[PDB]
Amino acid sequence: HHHSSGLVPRGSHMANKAVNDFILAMNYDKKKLLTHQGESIENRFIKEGNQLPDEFVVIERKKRSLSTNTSDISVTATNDSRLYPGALLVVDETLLENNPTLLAVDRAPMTYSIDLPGLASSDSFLQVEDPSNSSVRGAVNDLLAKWHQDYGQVNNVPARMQYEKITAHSMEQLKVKFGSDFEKTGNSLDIDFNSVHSGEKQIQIVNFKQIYYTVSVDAVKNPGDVFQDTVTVEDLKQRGISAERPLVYISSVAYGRQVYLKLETTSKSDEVEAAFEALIKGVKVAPQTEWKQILDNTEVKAVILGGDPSSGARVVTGKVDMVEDLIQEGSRFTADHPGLPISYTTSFLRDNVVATFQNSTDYVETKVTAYRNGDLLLDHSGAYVAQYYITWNELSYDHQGKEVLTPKAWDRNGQDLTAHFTTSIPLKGNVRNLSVKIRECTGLAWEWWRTVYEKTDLPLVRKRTISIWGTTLYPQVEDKVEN
Ligand SMILES: OC[C@H]1O[C@H](O)[C@@H](O)[C@@H](O)[C@@H]1O
Ligand SMILES: OC[C@H]1O[C@H](O)[C@@H](O)[C@@H](O)[C@@H]1O
Repeated sequence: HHHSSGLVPRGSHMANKAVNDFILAMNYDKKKLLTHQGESIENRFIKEGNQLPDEFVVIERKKRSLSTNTSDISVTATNDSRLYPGALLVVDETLLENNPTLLAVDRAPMTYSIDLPGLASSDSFLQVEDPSNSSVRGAVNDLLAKWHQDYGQVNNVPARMQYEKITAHSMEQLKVKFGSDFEKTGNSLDIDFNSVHSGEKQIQIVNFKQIYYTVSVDAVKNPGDVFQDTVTVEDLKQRGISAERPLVYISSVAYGRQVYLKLETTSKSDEVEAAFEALIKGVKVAPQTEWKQILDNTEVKAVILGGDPSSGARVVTGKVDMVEDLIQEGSRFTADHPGLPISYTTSFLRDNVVATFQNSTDYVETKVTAYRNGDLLLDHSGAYVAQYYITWNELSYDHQGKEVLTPKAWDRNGQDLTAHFTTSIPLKGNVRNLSVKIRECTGLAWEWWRTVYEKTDLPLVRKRTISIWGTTLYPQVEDKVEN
């Protein structure tokens, strides 16, 4: 097969065979090529207390790490010309970053299969003579319009739903969860991370993928097979291809609609998970209780990557009312609109093993505990002098995370008071060891003062009215709580 000149003729099968041998000969570490380790910052943390309007919150810190390992690459962009089934990609830092470098060299014909419901055998294959985003998308769209006319109109299809959620802490941890390129849509979601670590909010992120169809490509027998005879080893080298920087092809793409949902509540109820969940499922088993209180304190921002004209709606549907709306909009697929790429997978060209990526990060999980403010009300309408001795500790946290309890005492402590006297003592959630003592002067020489109330560590509640009344010999007291 050798040519007299000793050259390898561009465009000959010998050219393509050298390419095939070039790739087959590459040795590399799949593990090390596709691995990212974030930052190992696993120090020790400080305990802290934060007073805010209607409550006191203690912020505890715990040590967690998030690790992911998947062959599935989620798509953010809406019109990426690099992301078509069969596309050749380079394995780079840029592939890990979901911003890949495409290898646009002369492509050989390729055959694809779509897995659309109600579609037979031979009608599920598409032949694409010169694979590119345009030509492959053009091929499926043709088929879709056909399918649309003898199924998707008639039959409710519907779509394949995949739900996935997490509690937002860092952008970095959101990246390991949803993809290296999540920052774009995370930044559109307005995720107030500040107020998460500062106790003021709890945020969760949920991803809804609705899959209309998937198109994919059979394993390739020879690495050579994807190139025209015009492509040569020199060309691959000119474009930086080597063992150190080998290549994958995308072996399937999932098309449909996908939404990202930010559920942001003010309620530190650290029992938000269920109230968010029931809102997702839309089960509505008596929304006028505890779950209702927190769902009424939920802001919602959503980024939608629909089956519609390719662009992302960034809408802030505001209230949780318009969440069922979203899970419903792309529910059925009729083939009136081909959805867009929602996720894709890649396989090494050398040998077809699917490339799985490995991401990790350490992040700070912040637990939040809320102690609500209350008021202590006092009512004195007895025919006697009384004195109160009201006492407590206000709790705070010093750098070093130790418990600081500084003692306090009501100002009018010890004063004689007579009827009718009423006051109202605001007690913030950081108060501990409440003591209330009330004595009354009976006028008896032998029992000058009688204590009519004496409690310690009086539980802080939203509302406590201690009323006293009656006479010097028959005082009456009521300890009324309201929560
Ligand atoms: O505590 C002072 C007390 O003095 C008398 O009892 C009345 O003038 C009351 O209304 C007042 O509350
Ligand atoms: O010595 C205690 C004395 O304090 C005040 O002067 C009055 O309230 C008296 O009635 C009370 O008994």
